[PDB]
Amino acid sequence: PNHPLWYTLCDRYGLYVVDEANIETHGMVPMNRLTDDPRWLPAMSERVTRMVQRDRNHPSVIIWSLGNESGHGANHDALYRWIKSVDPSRPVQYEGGGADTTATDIICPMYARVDEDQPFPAVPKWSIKKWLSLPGETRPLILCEYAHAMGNSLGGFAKYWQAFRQYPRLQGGFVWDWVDQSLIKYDENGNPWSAYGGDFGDTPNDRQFCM
Amino acid sequence: VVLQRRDWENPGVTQLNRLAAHPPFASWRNSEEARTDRPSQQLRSLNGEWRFAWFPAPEAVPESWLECDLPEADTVVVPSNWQMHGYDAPIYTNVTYPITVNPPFVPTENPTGCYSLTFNVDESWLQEGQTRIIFDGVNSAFHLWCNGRWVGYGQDSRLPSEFDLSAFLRAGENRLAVMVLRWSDGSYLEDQDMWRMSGIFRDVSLLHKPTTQISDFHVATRFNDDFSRAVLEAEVQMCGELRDYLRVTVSLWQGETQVASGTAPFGGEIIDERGGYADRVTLRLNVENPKLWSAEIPNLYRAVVELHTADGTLIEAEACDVGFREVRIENGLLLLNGKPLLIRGVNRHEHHPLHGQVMDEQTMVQDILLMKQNNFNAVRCSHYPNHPLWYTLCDRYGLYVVDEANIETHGMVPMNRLTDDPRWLPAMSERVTRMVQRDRNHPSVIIWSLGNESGHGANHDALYRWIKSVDPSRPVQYEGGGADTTATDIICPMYARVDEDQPFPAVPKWSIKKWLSLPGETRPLILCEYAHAMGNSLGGFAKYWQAFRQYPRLQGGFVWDWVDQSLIKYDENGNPWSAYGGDFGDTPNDRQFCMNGLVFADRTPHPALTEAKHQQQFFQFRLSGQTIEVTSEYLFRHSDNELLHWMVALDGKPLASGEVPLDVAPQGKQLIELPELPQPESAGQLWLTVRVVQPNATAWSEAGHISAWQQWRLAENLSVTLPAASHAIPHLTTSEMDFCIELGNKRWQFNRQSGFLSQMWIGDKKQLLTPLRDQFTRAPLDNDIGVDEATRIDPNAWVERWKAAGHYQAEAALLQCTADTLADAVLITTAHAWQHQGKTLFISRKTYRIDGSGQMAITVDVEVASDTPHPARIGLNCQLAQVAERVNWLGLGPQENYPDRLTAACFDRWDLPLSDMYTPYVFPSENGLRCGTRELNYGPHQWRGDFQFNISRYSQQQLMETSHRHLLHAEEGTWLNIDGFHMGIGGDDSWSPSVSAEFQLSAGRYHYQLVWCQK
Amino acid sequence: VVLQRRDWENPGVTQLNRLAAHPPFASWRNSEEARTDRPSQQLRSLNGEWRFAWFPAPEAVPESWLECDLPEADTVVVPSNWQMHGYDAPIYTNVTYPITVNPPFVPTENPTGCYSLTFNVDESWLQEGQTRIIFDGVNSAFHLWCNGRWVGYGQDSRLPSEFDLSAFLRAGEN
Ligand SMILES: CC(C)S[C@@H]1O[C@H](CO)[C@H](O)[C@H](O)[C@H]1O
Ligand SMILES: CC(C)S[C@@H]1O[C@H](CO)[C@H](O)[C@H](O)[C@H]1O
Ligand SMILES: [Mg+2]
Ligand SMILES: [Mg+2]
Ligand SMILES: [Mg+2]
Ligand code: NA
Ligand code: NA
Ligand code: NA
Ligand code: NA
Repeated sequence: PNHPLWYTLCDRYGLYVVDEANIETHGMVPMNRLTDDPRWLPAMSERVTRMVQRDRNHPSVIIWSLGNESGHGANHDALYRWIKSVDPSRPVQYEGGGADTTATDIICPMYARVDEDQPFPAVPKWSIKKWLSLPGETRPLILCEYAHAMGNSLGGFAKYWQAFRQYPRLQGGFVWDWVDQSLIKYDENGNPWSAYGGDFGDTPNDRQFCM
Repeated sequence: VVLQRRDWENPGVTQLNRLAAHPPFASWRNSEEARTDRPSQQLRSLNGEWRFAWFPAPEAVPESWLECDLPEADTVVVPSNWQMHGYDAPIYTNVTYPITVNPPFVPTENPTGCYSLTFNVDESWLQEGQTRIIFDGVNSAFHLWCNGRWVGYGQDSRLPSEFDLSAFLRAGENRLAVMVLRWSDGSYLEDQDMWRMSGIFRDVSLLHKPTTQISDFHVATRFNDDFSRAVLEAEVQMCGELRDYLRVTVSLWQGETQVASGTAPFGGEIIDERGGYADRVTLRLNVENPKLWSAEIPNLYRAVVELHTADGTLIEAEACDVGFREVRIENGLLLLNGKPLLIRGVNRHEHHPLHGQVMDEQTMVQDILLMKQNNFNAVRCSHYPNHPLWYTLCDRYGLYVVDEANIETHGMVPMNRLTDDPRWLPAMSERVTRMVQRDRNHPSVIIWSLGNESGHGANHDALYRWIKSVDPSRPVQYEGGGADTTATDIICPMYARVDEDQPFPAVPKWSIKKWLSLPGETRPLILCEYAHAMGNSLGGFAKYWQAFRQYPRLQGGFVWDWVDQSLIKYDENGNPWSAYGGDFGDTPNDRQFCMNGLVFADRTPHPALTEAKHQQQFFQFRLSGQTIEVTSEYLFRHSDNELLHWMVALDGKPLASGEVPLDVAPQGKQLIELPELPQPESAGQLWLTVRVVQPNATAWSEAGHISAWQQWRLAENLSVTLPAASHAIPHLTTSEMDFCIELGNKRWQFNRQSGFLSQMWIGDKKQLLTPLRDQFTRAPLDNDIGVDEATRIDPNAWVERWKAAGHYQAEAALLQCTADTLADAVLITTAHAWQHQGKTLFISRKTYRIDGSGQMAITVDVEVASDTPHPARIGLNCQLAQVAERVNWLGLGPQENYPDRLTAACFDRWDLPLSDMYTPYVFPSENGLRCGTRELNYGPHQWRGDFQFNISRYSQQQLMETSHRHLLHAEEGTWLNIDGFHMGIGGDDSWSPSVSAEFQLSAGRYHYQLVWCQK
Repeated sequence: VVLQRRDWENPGVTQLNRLAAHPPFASWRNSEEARTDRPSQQLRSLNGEWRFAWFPAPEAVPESWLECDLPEADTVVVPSNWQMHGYDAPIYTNVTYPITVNPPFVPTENPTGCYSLTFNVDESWLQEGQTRIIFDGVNSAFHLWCNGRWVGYGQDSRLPSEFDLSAFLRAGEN
């Protein structure tokens, strides 16, 4: 969840908002190790519940998100239901565990391609055009992350928008992402330079991936 | 620190350093011991003699108690409830919380139980591996110290709390210190309608586990379409250092036969982007033609889970009983093994009259045996997880179980205040999740329940989905918030009626027949609670079973409830009496509302049990001329331990009997043709009776057990012969104050002032102590009373409608009293009015006809004002001087029966001791009635006609004025009540009028006739 | 006691004495102010110059800091990230946890940031009603004290933690 003023501005300037619970457990093995452990359900619920209690009156919030990259766990299903129950006015989405689980009203894959299947075991990233029409699938598809804007990038961006416009149930997505996460450091001359992972002696690091 | 935090007044702390929940462990170090479910050296009980001190609050606990035993502490048995030893009072309150409703705060005066144990610990336990202590039940919260150091803290009274003592114990002598608080924030979720007790009331034990251990295992059985093939899927999780040489073997056993086995190293399938569970493995075992588990045939297998090295060295083994069964709801039906269930269920609290809420194996077996012997096939763990042994016994004996999370917040306003509060979700989740983690492997558990009477809150929906997600094999049910909310797979109303809508706002109880077909509704309906068995009750129980049998989606319910929650107290003599709410100085209380059982606390049957047995029969019957059609309601088993006894009797006298073995397929039919039955010369009504008898003993029944019965009227020959013209003619002695009839040594005295038969004489012996008077009231039943109290009058209850109309203080006013000498008899015509405040309630018009044979033919005609509430009975009573040892009657019996609870009774000649004609309900009322009676014999007396009666040393007046059964005193002589008509007893609930229109005495005009004579 | 519980290593405890979450409040005592979303006298910002000291672990925090400003401490702007003032390094890591994966435990060397503020509360605030403190964002967990007395504890870095201070405050300096 964001600084409170953010929603006020989005209400006033006019932006659709996905409000995301502060739950990401990416580093776990497997990703859902905590989110499937019921002992961690309390800690997870307060992050989902207290968000809803804070932000539920803001018009700009149109979708609730259960968090990010925490696989799919039973805890997600319980909290999915909790939100649907407490606030019917907004869809609930969550990408973890393969982007189309029972914890999401929206097929929300990250970096799934327009035409090309990436058929990973357990958690495939189907081509977005194919994904929609998989046996028994009815839901809308909006990419929670796509078009990784890392350095010289957005190659093939037009291909997404041709798909979005042609396919009713392809309803767009959220580019990743808005702003480079670089910090200001200073050299011997006192000149500011853009710094990334590893420039603060931080290690292990993931270098320029913050940009 | 411990005093500073107050973890017992914080719903965000429910545990500190508590280990994970898991299914039953024993950490066997020998496979064969595991396979056979024999004792484990690694599971030590700490039950027995413990040290115990009591304090008014935790602040009054001396700091010394942690390191040194207190000399003032008495030695007591554990497990126990400390109220049962007398340290403070047990509180019975139904809905209203036993404490002040101020969450999360409990009283400052918080009764504290300071348990301590000095115990020996083997060195081999501490040199390697892990040693945990398991508290199966601590009510309601506790802190734990081992040798002076703090271990942890735990809540939820009805689930095992487990802590690791590995770093805490030393070899030789150790001391445990358990500080148990009576009230915690956990108490807010523990508001079940039962005795509020506390203490270490379930087993304490020590479990030793290797450092490399089985930490968890889940067993699943899926099937093909016809249940001829199964796949047993066992997921095993481990704790300890992962090694490549580590293996898990799951083997499945039917008796001594190994039916299947598989072995794999650790490392599950890829789950997501990060891989899989390295610390887990799943084993799949193919099973052909599995023997299916059901309550009808509890076929069980044994799974053994071996944690071992690849070179064959066993590290540890765990195990469990496995029932092959599929539970699913499809097309609106609850199916077990593809077959629609009919739940013959009961709610069962964990209650002992002596030991309180401590449970023992013997009591558990006794209940099971009784339930099964009375055609019960299912049980609801109202309203909390049970003693772990209970599920094992339901697995083995065959009972369908509803496992209920320990969550009840009945006293909140509104009921869902907490369960809709997201701050109470964590505490609620622990009670649901730890139940499922502990009990998920038991075949007998077929339905998960989210708790009881806590309205419907968002937390219920979240936990509903959680179970559906974690265990798809069982339906989830929850009654709260209207019985059909999004939190329940089953429409599970409590005390919803068969035909009658109760359209309460927001939470209506629709007639179960209407409920099913409400626009858009598709789910099955199984009453989570019905037929409230409070005192003289189960009126209209047959009406439920007629509906269950007729409507497919009506799949039964759970009677409320199994066992009276009375407690044993002792008088000045030292004699024991059954005690209820308020008998311990507890207040506010809800008196006898704790007593709703089909059996007494000692497990003595109530008359109602036999009604439940009859309606829950597994064989139905049709008579068509000479042919008996037997239909089995069994889903799986053939009638392979069943033979049909039949019996034709004429007014009690046997004429022909016989046996035919029953050979009915599940759900099938068998036609049985009766041999040409001999014609009887004499007058009367022929009655066919059939009984189903199990010739052979079972695990749950002795040989000769009667499982079902039914009766029909066959031919009736009406008496056309005139009784022989008697010689003697009785004489009328007309007096100023009396009419007297004389025949030999016999005399009848009719008082001309009152208008009643004041005395009868046989020679010099008087027959009556009180004259023969009309009666229109009864000692009010619990159903007549309801939640009506003197402190707050409910004017709608039967007892109050009656009281207000004057039924109980209505005085008889003579209107007519004449005598006439007939050709061969004397005729006494009388007329009475029962009045109150100028209102004529009832008019009784009578003729007494005494002829030469010495027979008094009483003809009674009663008018009942239409605007007076319908009376409890239209009858006669008197006190007989005689006291005989035997009561003998031709009518319904042997047991107590009322108009709306008489289907289980059979018409026949019955002979019982006078005591048996009285039912000892702990709260006294009308009792002992027998209906459809044509002849009653008591000592010299015989009464004939078509009437109902009870007979005892207890008057209606004494019964209605006496609060407890032990305060009752035999009066001089014998009180007799003979009713032409008697109002139903109801019982659909016990807090509103529940007697159906057809069983109310509403006709306005009523006629009956008696014949009185000496034999 | 705080040292002895270690609430930052227990997923069972995520808050102590924290008030219920709710939509944004200002507690206007005048309707027109509320209609126009103008500032509220009842909602004060405590942003600005706070006193700050850095410790390698919570164990390294002197008990004296509860009642006295530590002389070693610097004066810093709040809100801030103490990494941005240079007290320790920020860490950029994508997937791999910045700390050893051993739930629920964290490293014994746990960079502790000791923030303090001397501020004045008005008379009228304490005579009637309720005075709560709102921390809109604290990363990753914190214990609060007011005037030496312990108030509570909170987790979740991205949601406001609110605590009641009605009992804890005095008029003038706190
Ligand atoms: C490297 C992938 C396996 S994870 C990948 O890293 C990205 C780097 O910007 C983003 O954080 C994405 O959300 C994440 O899925
Ligand atoms: C009096 C009703 C409003 S509550 C009623 O009390 C009963 C008494 O045994 C049972 O506890 C029922 O479960 C409960 O619904
Ligand atoms: Mg608590
Ligand atoms: Mg209740
Ligand atoms: Mg914590
Ligand atoms: Na589109
Ligand atoms: Na990045
Ligand atoms: Na049925
Ligand atoms: Na009760």
